[PDB]
Amino acid sequence: RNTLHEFKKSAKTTLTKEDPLLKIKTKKVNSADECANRCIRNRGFTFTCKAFVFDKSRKRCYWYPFNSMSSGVKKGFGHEFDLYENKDYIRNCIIGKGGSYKGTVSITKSGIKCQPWNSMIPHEHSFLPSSYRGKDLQENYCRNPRGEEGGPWCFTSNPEVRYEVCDIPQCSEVECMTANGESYRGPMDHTESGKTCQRWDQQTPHRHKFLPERYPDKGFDDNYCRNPDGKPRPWCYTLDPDTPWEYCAIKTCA
Repeated sequence: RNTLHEFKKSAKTTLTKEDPLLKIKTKKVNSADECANRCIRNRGFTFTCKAFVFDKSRKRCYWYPFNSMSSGVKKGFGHEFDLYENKDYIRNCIIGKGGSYKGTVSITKSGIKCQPWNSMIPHEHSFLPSSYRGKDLQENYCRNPRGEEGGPWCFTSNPEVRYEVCDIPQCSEVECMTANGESYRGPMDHTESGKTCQRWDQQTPHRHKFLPERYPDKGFDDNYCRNPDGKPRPWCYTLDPDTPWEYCAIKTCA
């Protein structure tokens, strides 16, 4: 299995609020991917895991309920640590239907302040968080708890408009490309047929010559679509063992 690709790596970094010790669940493991799975599946947690640090030497990983952007939390440094923040919480963009969007946009297309989900004012409604556990209906952030076609949306703070889609750019269009896209550096991580890009720093399921350390110019972070070798457009090794690689379909700057 695999979930490490769901995460945004920031090397030699770690996290800390400062609070009176505070519960920070920890456990020895073999790999970072092992931390990943536990994190996204939340098994044995009294809370939701947004990020986690892995200690490459001690081979321990620590699970956090917040991330580098959370309310008052300092970062740091550590030669032997790596921080892995879930992409669902930090991206400023959507893959397709936006079922997994957990960023912090709280404004509709037409620009209305969203109504908080813990509220029935102005609009009465069934989407209490209690019923949509793990869909993160917090504050008044746009969400898409049922994975429907409109993408993320929210109840509106205008009595007249009950709900409305939030205009969140698609990861394929936020940073746009140009020429053969050798300069593309945007955050798209899925291929044209919808397959999921394998992380450049990994050699599995596909072995490949592109070690990020040997290629400081190409932007081989995480699993983002890139074009190091001058194809007609950016591309990625996939997570399907049956397809070594595949083009990504990034929107051009028009």
